[PDB]
Amino acid sequence: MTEYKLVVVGAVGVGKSALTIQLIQNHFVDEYDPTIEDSYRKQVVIDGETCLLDILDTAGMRDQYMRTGEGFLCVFAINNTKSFEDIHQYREQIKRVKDSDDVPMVLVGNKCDLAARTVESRQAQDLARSYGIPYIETSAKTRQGVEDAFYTLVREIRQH
Ligand SMILES: Nc1nc2c(ncn2[C@@H]2O[C@H](COP(=O)(O)OP(=O)(O)NP(=O)(O)O)[C@@H](O)[C@H]2O)c(=O)[nH]1
Ligand SMILES: [Ca+2]
Ligand SMILES: [Mg+2]
Ligand SMILES: [Mg+2]
Ligand SMILES: [Mg+2]
Repeated sequence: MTEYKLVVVGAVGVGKSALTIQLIQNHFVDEYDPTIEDSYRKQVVIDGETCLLDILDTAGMRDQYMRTGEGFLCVFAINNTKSFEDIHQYREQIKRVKDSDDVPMVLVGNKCDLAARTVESRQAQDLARSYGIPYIETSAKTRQGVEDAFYTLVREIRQH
């Protein structure tokens, strides 16, 4: 069937792994185990299309793995201002590995269940707008926005 290769990138501890594991395995990872490079594959129906999702969960080396990616979830945490500022460097890395200024991407503000917010929605909306991509908030803990974020990325890949 149709295969979509997604890559999740972003600063250490923003919740890349928890998001991917919530989507794929339907539980929340409470502990912190730094990732080297993990991949997940799951058959899912997205907008009536049966497809194979391959998701590369990267470390916050990353270059070669990222090269095959068709779309990128650029994740920061809403209680981590520095992770948000880092998004610029992640986007540049993506532009380099894909050798393109037109790569499917979705900006993700994770940990939206937490209250120590230092990145306001409008600030992230603005960044996403500058890149010409959607901004979506998520919580790997409550599941809020998780399916939306990943499926939106699939929908962005289909637009390119
Ligand atoms: N409350 C809350 N905690 C979260 C959320 N997502 C991740 N966390 C917590 O934040 C920590 C780091 O998450 P993790 O998924 O390991 O982050 P990472 O971005 O994959 N880290 P790395 O870059 O090292 O691989 C964990 O303790 C996890 O439970 C979220 O949406 N809400
Ligand atoms: Ca758990
Ligand atoms: Mg991880
Ligand atoms: Mg290059
Ligand atoms: Mg502020």
